[PDB]
Amino acid sequence: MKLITAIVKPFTLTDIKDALEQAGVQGMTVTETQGFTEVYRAEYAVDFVPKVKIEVIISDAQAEEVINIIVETARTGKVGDGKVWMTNIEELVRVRTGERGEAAL
Amino acid sequence: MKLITAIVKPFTLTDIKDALEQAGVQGMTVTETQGFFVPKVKIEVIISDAQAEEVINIIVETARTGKVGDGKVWMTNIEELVRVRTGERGEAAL
Amino acid sequence: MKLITAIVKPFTLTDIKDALEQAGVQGMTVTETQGFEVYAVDFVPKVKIEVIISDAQAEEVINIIVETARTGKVGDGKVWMTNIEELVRVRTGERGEAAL
Amino acid sequence: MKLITAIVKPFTLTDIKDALEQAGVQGMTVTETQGFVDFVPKVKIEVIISDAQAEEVINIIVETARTGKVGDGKVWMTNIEELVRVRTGERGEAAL
Amino acid sequence: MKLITAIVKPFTLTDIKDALEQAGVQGMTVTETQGFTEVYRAEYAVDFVPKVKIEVIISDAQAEEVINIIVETARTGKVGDGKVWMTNIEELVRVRTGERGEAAL
Amino acid sequence: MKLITAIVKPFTLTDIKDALEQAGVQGMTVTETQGFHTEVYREYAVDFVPKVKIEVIISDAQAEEVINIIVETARTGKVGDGKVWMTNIEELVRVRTGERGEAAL
Ligand SMILES: Nc1ncnc2c1ncn2[C@@H]1O[C@H](COP(=O)(O)OP(=O)(O)O)[C@@H](O)[C@H]1O
Ligand SMILES: Nc1ncnc2c1ncn2[C@@H]1O[C@H](COP(=O)(O)O)[C@@H](O)[C@H]1O
Ligand SMILES: *P(=O)(O)OC[C@H]1O[C@@H](n2cnc3c(N)ncnc32)[C@@H](O)[C@@H]1O
Ligand SMILES: *P(=O)(O)OC[C@H]1O[C@@H](n2cnc3c(N)ncnc32)[C@@H](O)[C@@H]1O
Ligand SMILES: *P(=O)(O)OC[C@H]1O[C@@H](n2cnc3c(N)ncnc32)[C@@H](O)[C@@H]1O
Repeated sequence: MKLITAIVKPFTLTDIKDALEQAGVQGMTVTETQGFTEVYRAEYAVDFVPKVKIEVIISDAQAEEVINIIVETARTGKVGDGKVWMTNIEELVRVRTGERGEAAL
Repeated sequence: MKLITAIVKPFTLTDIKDALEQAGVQGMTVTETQGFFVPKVKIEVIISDAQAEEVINIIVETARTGKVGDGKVWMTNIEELVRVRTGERGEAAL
Repeated sequence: MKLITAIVKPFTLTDIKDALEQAGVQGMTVTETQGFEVYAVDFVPKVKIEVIISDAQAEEVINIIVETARTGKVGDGKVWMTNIEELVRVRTGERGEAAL
Repeated sequence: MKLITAIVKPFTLTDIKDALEQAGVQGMTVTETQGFVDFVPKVKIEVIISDAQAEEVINIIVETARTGKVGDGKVWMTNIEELVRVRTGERGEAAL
Repeated sequence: MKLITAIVKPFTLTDIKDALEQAGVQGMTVTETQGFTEVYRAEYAVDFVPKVKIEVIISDAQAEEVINIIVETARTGKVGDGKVWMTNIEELVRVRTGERGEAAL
Repeated sequence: MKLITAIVKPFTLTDIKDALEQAGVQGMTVTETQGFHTEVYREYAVDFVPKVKIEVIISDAQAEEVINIIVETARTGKVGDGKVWMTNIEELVRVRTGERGEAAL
């Protein structure tokens, strides 16, 4: 099992969700986040850029496809398009049923 | 060391916190999120290898309503852990 | 490739950003989060900072964040490392070190 | 027209919404807020209502948000001098 | 002096900001908010509709024009388009200078 | 009764709260909000500036004092220091007791 995490521009969220759903990939968690001076006495960084974090739990066999869908859909060519990364999931449980591993995907 | 992450219904949060505290599990970070809007909370716990499966079972059994939307719980390996205040590492940082 | 995640007090944020930037490390993500009546009342505002980093720089980045986020008082938080199995730059599709 | 604003404990939100719905009042907006390095989460509820119904709406929110302990919050009324429904361009009472 | 408040769909936000700018109106505030069941131990509304609250401080002379710009720019013709309202401002202060009234706009 | 609303830089919040407390003014609600290049994606503003909205319900007799405390504390002299404004409160109720008006302050 893999976790795919993507930090992307907020206005791409709808397009990413639709592209995954047409690939049969449903299930996604979205969190608002920020990437990147003024003195007030300390120093404060003043300008933030809004992003969304998209998290998809996925089978090993579909991990690469999900990455490519998000990359291709989130891309605008301009700078700040963001990053996608993969981490390993060692255990997975569906709360409702208690199914584990593949059965929980 | 393991990271336990759960996406659960917001109204289960206090019950999960209480269930974990009686198991001696202290630290917990809580982030508002949403999924497929439906508001959820992400709960994250850093736990020893020996207690990690117990923590998963506590969260699963306490977050369960039997209805759709109950969420998922997963485990990620932690390769290094440092407690900021002391600089202790590994098991000593837990 | 490594992900460094830290839960720290909100007022350390600029000091951490500057200290990372000083070490040539850019690109951090910041998320508001929190730690800890019948019908929990109090919450403690925290920030989660995440930094994608090469294996060669991972320990240095951990050390910068730990030293920069420390107050000596309870609640200072924790810093941890997870392994990244694939990194992609959205703009180019580049992987690995070319995506840093 | 009146704006009714209330700062209330988050777990009373659905009960207030249902009590207002039974009174025929629809269209509330809900914003996370916090009040008084340690905050207590509250929700701000805002309702736009006719002059004739405004005091009833205050009573519903007060009675449904009350727990009898500290933190129950406050409810207040602001005068609305003009109101427009975006979809139709209706104004005043027709926008309610 | 007036406060104009509007609850509108989030994708109209840039169009509204642009139309206000074209009219020489700047200084809007934007707040994420929600419009509108599961029982647990009791009742809980299950889902929400994302909205944005927009607030603009405006002279009396320009208040109707600003209302009309926001209404025409936020409109889609679909349900959920929101509402725009005006409240009276009894004192306005610019923090930097302490200037009141028209000097604070 | 009056409502004092202030849009100020987030790093001034603690100093404003302490200044209001040492003046005997208790009770405040704080909301995260944003003020305002342009990116096209098919038009989207991207650079947001974080602010906090502070709201204080106050008696008529202390309204001016509260405005001046917030203004003087939130001021840094730089641009973006924000604005403070006053609106009239026609009715006020303390939820816990049902006290009204002055008794609810
Ligand atoms: N594959 C996934 N990846 C990331 N998050 C997920 C995934 N599946 C579910 N979630 C999270 O868990 C919550 C509950 O999911 P689930 O119960 O499967 O949703 P539904 O009620 O639509 O069946 C979702 O709101 C989502 O945030
Ligand atoms: N004077 C005030 N101005 C603004 N908000 C207030 C005021 N008094 C109370 N509140 C809000 O109501 C919440 C509950 O306060 P209380 O009911 O007085 O314990 C606070 O945390 C604030 O969010
Ligand atoms: P477009 O289809 O007009 O917008 C779709 C979604 O994009 C988000 N979003 C709106 N406005 C911004 C801005 N200024 N910056 C980042 N993301 C934005 C959602 O709010 C909107 O529904
Ligand atoms: P119960 O004691 O009422 O739950 C308390 C907590 O539940 C969360 N929550 C409240 N209301 C909702 C709704 N409508 N939807 C999802 N989660 C909810 C917290 O807000 C509250 O503190
Ligand atoms: P200072 O006393 O270091 O911080 C006080 C509070 O100000 C907020 N804040 C922290 N960091 C920022 C930045 N970069 N920009 C705006 N506001 C900031 C709180 O987070 C902090 O506790």
